[PDB]
Amino acid sequence: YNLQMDIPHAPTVVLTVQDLEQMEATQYTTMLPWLSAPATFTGVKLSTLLSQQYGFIPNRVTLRALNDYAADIDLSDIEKYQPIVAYRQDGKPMRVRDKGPFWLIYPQSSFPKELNNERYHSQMVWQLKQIHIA
Ligand code: NA
Repeated sequence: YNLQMDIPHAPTVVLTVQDLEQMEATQYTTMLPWLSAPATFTGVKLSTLLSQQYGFIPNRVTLRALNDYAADIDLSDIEKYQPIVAYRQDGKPMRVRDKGPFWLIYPQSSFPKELNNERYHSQMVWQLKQIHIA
């Protein structure tokens, strides 16, 4: 249950949950449609993860889940809202058969009108296992 990142002119990198824990941590507290109460997520900013593995922030990346659901994320949204690849919810790891080990989280509660809609909910890929340039 790792995170495969496809790199254009370099080998595909396989990141573990430990690899993300060793990167700069960001925490967001937010409500989301799948939660019973707001939760605090700990993760690495997608911008940080992409720059450290691609050496730049691409125009658009595709995130793919365990079940092959795929969603695209745009540079503008990465810059404006700074979503995180979460690896911890309320300080605990997320079970891999539920939404773990990785879940793309936007800080919905910090930008309610912009983010609380299906346009952004559909980008919050849980059981995240692959990233590639779109
Ligand atoms: Na969508």
